[PDB]
Amino acid sequence: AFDGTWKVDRNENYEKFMEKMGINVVKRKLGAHDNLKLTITQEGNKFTVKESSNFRNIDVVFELGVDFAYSLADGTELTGTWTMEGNKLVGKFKRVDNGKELIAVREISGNELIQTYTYEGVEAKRIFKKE
Repeated sequence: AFDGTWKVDRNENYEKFMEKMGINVVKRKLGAHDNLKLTITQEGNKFTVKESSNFRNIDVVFELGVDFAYSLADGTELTGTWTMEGNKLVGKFKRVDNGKELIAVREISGNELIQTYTYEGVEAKRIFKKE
């Protein structure tokens, strides 16, 4: 049950991961303070994620297993899929610039939604709290 609003609580190795991605210092710095919140709606295999931050306010729509295009809030463009792996949502992306692969994972640990990002042997964790 991914359903509902998840507000960021704590971050793990996040600026290091942003540094890895080639992201600008002030943009990393503000990205560390982003006040991110996800309001997730499942409508079958069609997922809508209202993504809300200090940078932006976006509705992300995606259907499980079908490639979509996503832009980071920094403008990094990515293309890829989210599949469900039992209890997880596993995103497999690739930048449109370099074509380097980005791996995302979404788990609900009780009342925690844990988001893990992996790029170039660098892993970052962002922990959200159920509102």
